[PDB]
Amino acid sequence: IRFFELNTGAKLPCVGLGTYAMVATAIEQAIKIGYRHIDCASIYGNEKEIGGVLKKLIGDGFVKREELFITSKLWSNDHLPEDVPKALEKTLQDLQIDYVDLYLIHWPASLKKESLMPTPEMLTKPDITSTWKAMEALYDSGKARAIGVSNFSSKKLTDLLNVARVTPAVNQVECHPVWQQQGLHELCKSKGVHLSGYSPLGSQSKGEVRLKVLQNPIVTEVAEKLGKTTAQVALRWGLQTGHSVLPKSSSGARLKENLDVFDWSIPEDLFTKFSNIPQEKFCRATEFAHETHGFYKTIEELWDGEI
Ligand SMILES: NC(=O)c1ccc[n+]([C@@H]2O[C@H](COP(=O)([O-])OP(=O)(O)OC[C@H]3O[C@@H](n4cnc5c(N)ncnc54)[C@H](OP(=O)(O)O)[C@@H]3O)[C@@H](O)[C@H]2O)c1
Repeated sequence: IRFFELNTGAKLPCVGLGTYAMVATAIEQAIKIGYRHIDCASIYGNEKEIGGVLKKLIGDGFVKREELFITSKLWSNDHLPEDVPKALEKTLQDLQIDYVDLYLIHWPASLKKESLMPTPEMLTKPDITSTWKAMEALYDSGKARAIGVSNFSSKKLTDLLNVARVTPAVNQVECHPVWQQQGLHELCKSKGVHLSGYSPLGSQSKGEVRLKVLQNPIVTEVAEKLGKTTAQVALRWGLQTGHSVLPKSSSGARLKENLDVFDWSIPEDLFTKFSNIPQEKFCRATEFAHETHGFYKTIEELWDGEI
């Protein structure tokens, strides 16, 4: 009851640690508190720090490698087939592990090799078939025990599924009460792809965007009625909707709080109330589209209208 089974047979722990903007001390505290699933990415710039933490905790016998589920992601400048395996090798060196449990294509949009941050002149025409074939080679050599995608629309996931030899195990997408992804859940379920919810508390976007989740009136009502925090309700909502959740916190207290989502539930009469929450996507990926210089000319193209 505390995992989702992937199409490879692997067990993905229901709650993963979000590591964007996290420092080593908080990652170590999270594992001590009980996190086993760790959501990483090369672009977060902290994989080396994370590797130091994993090396220490595994070395001390706190956890065995097999108790952890480590995800990383292929950044958009590394989409070309020659670069894919080099990117994972760097990630494995930094994380001080021999394999990741899950490796994801971070975005369906590609960038020139020389670039790191997405800018219009750096956008390139993607070739997800070729990138996926390279991902499949990493799966075949056990460097990534499962392979998947992130930020793929229903259409882009369908298009990949139509060419893939190895079915993507996971599609990691923004998902929270303000962006519920009902249609994509249906598609993923029907194809045996696990949907994993990023930014489950409403994201780290500036201007307190996350308050649209953490202080939504329905979320707040349900929290009051159940005697739980709004973060707890948002996370439990996600689990009950059938996706994993990847909450990030730099606070030990909040890390602990965010794991207390198993021993209680949201009753159906309250769960149904979430259907009336206004819907908005917070991670809009404007940086991966451009009218003149982009492959995707608009974000509506990038998301195939799922925005
Ligand atoms: N694949 C992708 O393109 C993609 C995109 C976005 C995110 N992700 C992944 O998803 C993870 C989570 O998303 P996210 O980092 O955007 O943020 P999030 O998990 O939605 O929310 C984090 C924010 O909420 C605060 N918070 C955490 N627990 C709280 C609690 N119990 N009560 C009140 N506030 C709380 C955090 O602040 P404090 O740290 O100050 O507590 C932080 O500002 C990321 O770290 C990353 O691993 C992936």
